[PDB]
Amino acid sequence: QTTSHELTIPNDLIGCIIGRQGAKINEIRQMSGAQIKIANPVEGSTDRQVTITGSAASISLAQYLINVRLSSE
DNA sequence: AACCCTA
Ligand SMILES: Nc1ccnc(=O)[nH]1
Repeated sequence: QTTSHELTIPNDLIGCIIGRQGAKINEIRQMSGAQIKIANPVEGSTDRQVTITGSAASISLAQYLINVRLSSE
């Protein structure tokens, strides 16, 4: 199985997901095995597009890990 | 109050 899930995260919350030097998001990539793409900043947008791609288990785990981070902030 | 990776 290989599909993509799309979400949108406000600009002020994406730093918590990424972490300093991208350490947090890199960890989420490594643990989940999912391909994760956070869009470049868009000056006329309040949020960032995030795409999670991979197996059903990988996408689910990536989403779980993202929610853990969001639930702190 | 807001970490900037991968690609
Ligand atoms: N208020 C919100 C917090 C986290 N994620 C959202 O999409 N919205």
